[PDB]
Amino acid sequence: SPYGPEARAELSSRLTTLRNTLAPATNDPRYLQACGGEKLNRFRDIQCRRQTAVRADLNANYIQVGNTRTIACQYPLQSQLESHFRMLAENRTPVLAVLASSSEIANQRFGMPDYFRQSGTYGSITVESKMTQQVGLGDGIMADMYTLTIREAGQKTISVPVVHVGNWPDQTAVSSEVTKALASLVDQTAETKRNMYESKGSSAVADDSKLRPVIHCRAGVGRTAQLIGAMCMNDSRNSQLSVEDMVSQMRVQRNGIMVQKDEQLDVLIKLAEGQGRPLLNS
Ligand code: VO4
Repeated sequence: SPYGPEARAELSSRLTTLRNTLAPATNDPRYLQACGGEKLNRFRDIQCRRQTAVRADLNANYIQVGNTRTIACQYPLQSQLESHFRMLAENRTPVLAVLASSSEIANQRFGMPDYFRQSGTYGSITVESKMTQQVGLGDGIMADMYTLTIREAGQKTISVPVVHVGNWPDQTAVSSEVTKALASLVDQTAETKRNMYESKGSSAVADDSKLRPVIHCRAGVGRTAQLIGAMCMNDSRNSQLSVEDMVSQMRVQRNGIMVQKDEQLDVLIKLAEGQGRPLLNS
């Protein structure tokens, strides 16, 4: 079987060789380095590929797999918040999907600010949050939805819709069913906001560095990548993209940890198998 153990075995030696090869070296020129003392990375070993970096002071990357464009990033640190909101607005973010649980956010030791469920002022910017709906995606997983209104004097006000999956534990894989259900909710939400921009004649709709969904969990490599992988798979234009290319592209464009657990990989393999999609190149 193309999805047999032998094949999944081949898939692993490949991705594994790639993970070892991309592990950051001290002052690695392939990765963005923090400066002036301020901390850049949340996890010293989960770094940000310099070439595809969105901003110099955020750990966050522009990702494209096949034809799917997104921005995967780390849960911002308290200090990175003003820039993080700038990246949101100028990207004219169609949808912010946050995959970090409320209990991780609630744990004050983890240093994960509640930037999206509460109003605030971050430097020049002013944010306002408004909860809208709650969608059940299956297996007891819920997604709460907000709208963030970002304002900064002299800039045009931007609204961003957020889909927060509040109960997906770090280091785990939600099921293929919950997974595709979430990929859909994210696309639909993005497609509705993009259309609002389109019906308005914004230039951002023409620019391919803008209007990309932003997605992050805590580290931005596991839960964030399981979702990126599924969004790629429901884009019809991504036909014949193997699981090997998909994963290789996420790793070369952010870091080697992309698709952190082997079970998150497994869900990606199940969705593929169900599409008759290929695992291995050649
Ligand atoms: O915060 V996450 O990258 O799933 O492990």
